[PDB]
Amino acid sequence: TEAVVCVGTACYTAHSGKLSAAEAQNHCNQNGGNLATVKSKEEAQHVQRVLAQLLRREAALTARMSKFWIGLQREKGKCLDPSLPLKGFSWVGGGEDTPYSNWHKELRNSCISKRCVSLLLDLSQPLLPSRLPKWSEGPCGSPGSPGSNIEGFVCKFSFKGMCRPLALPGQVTYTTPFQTTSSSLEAVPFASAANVACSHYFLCKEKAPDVFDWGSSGPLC
Amino acid sequence: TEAVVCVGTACYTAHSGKLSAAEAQNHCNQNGGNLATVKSKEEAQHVQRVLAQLLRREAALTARMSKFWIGLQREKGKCLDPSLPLKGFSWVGGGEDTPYSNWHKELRNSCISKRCVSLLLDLSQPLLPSRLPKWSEGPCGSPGSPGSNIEGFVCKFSFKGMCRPLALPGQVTYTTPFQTTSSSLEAVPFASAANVACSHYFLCKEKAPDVFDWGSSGPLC
Repeated sequence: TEAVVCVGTACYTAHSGKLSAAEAQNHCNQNGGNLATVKSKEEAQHVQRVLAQLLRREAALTARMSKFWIGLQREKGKCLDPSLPLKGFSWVGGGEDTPYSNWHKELRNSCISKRCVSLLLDLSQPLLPSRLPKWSEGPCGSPGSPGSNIEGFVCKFSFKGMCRPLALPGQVTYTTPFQTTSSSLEAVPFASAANVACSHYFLCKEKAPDVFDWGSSGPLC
Repeated sequence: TEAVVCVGTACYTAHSGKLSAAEAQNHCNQNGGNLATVKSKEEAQHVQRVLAQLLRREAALTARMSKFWIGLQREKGKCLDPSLPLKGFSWVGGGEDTPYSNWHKELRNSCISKRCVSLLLDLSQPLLPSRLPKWSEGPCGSPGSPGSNIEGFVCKFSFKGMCRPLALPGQVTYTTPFQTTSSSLEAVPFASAANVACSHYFLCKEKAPDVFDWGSSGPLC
């Protein structure tokens, strides 16, 4: 994908794909991550931003109602819990009590099946910071039956260290460790090669403990 | 440019360029428009969005402090007016009373020179919906002395009619009348050619009075 945003300790990527929720999770995991969480309105905005990039980058995404997996699920055996915002669902990597939600409609009051969540974009309407993607809950899909209106997925990757973007007159292009490559990253994950051209190549490395930088005396160019 | 957003009746484009404010205005005007206004927080968000696209599209934009003209100026002879948000400045195409502003620092209390305004991005920080571009006021530049830290400009184009995006399985790519071409436009200006590929070509035309559509029976593909 070319759709990537990195801010602070987190990177997010949006992919097109007709994968089941398990398969999409396996795609993010192979890369060092997980299906994205949406634990706050601010996180929902990051995810909206990467999806918006995907739509600009992939002209083939034209399906009116388009859903993208995120990492929120309710296990078979657990009933809806309408005492909290997540309704009894929990995030990949643990958590059932974050304060934000954006549920599309009434949720199925079932205790008997696994429920997964996707972000619904109606590609007939503008994609604005004011109206964040709605959450749609449903069956989790299976190999070669991904689910109705599934068009893709959003991954999240977290790191303990990141480099600030490489300063310079000329052009720079970072290539992250989750095998995305791109330009204009707001934070660059540790172990990320950069590719400059005033073409110098550098890695993001830990110098002193918890100090991460490019190791380049003389802002180049 | 590839940086374009169209929403409702308005399109915005962001350009890189070391133009004076007069030259930048002449560039937008040649194309049917003007330097962009920022009349509301919602408009500031559209402009931030097109600038963010420019930064993703143009790897050469690396100057730490980067300013982009908008269409707000105070004429020689007119003093600062600190009784309103725009401080005595007025928009291209008229207006001195809009409610929004985001001034960077204290403005020069001068009555004797023309003052122009640009949006300041500090390309060392993340570009987030929470912290919109600051407004920086200064001299308006001249041919081959554009002004310090001027890196580009933002244009706005307004239309009385727009088409909703062309519905479909396959890919679509609109080309606007201000000679930008692109995909994923949220509104498409009247007289805009679209270029499809399931490669069918259509124009955005007025059918009944104030009715605008692509004129294509049978959602193609």
